[PDB]
Amino acid sequence: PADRLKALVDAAVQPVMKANDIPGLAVAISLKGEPHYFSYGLASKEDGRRVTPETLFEIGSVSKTFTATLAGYALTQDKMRLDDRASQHWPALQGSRFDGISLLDLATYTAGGLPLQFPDSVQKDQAQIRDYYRQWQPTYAPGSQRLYSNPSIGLFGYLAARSLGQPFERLMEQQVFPALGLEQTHLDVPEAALAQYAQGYGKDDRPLRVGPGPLDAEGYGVKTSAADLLRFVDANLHPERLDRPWAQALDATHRGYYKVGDMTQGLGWEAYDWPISLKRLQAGNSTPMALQPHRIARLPAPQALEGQRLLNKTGSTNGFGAYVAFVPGRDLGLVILANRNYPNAERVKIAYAILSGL
Ligand SMILES: *[B@@]1([O])OC2=C(C([O])=O)[C]=[C][C]=C2[C][C]1[N]C(=O)[C]1[C][C][C][C][C]1
Repeated sequence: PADRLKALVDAAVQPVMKANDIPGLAVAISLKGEPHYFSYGLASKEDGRRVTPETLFEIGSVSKTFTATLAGYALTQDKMRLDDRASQHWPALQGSRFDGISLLDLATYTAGGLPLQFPDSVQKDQAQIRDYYRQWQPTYAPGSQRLYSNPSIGLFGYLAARSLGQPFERLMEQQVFPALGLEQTHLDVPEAALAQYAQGYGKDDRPLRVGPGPLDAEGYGVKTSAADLLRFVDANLHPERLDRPWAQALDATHRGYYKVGDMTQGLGWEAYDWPISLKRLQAGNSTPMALQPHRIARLPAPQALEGQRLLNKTGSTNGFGAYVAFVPGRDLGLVILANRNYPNAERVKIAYAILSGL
């Protein structure tokens, strides 16, 4: 059995790796509560380090699901509410347009046209981050247009930490990751763990690791391994396995709020009906969904993302490419971590091939 699944994953991953020149890749699969890991290639082409289920990858915007779990905790402890105006949790923003923007709009990228990235002139400094939001003028009315945005959900995470009374980075290290049982998950990789930190590769195989930037922790900062990230996936498949406060914090992120095409937007997670064709799942994770605006169709009420559904999230840095997906009704979870930023369509292709069947 374990040899037949290894042959499936190997048939799913190996062609895509060679086709995209991916130096190293790690797959972690959860089925019926049983873990399975599959390692391919090299974490470092220079020093010949091989990929293992403990290899640390940059998961990029998959971090947004962790940020959402943090926000989920604040909501369950009644320190904030999704319809709260943004400037309520940051007095410096009072008098700016964020007096009429809800946290939900920020969490779900519908504030009114916040861009993908902070301007290059905005540095990792609170005052510059403050000034940026203070002078920002909307392109659209709130809650009408989705524009994938790090400033948007980054502010969402930053305000969640404020409502809790501590910085975002500290709350993650000392509460979230320990509460989720994650010891191989970091925002700032300890010096003792750097040996497990895979090298990233891009155009011309120039080495690429992520550097500092405004609200980087909230938007795309997590580094973890396939095994540790699968622990997180399992925690999403079985929130009851955690203490009550953190079970409710994960269930909070399993709530859909509006649709765009086949994709239902939750907190961090993006959901699809299952089964669904590969082309449609690829279309939902394609570049236009990240760089271009889209009108939304709001659901009459929060829709639980449970049952025959596929929750997922992509993640890309300059040198890494991750994809996470799980299916509640099937009790199946999947993690694909790679040290090259290769097309999301290819990430979904690997995941879809594996999911095909059982
Ligand atoms: B994030 O990784 O999500 C993302 C994706 C995706 O979902 O796969 C695709 C294109 C852009 C983004 C934005 C996020 N990534 C970053 O902001 C990244 C930019 C380069 C430097 C490190 C952070």
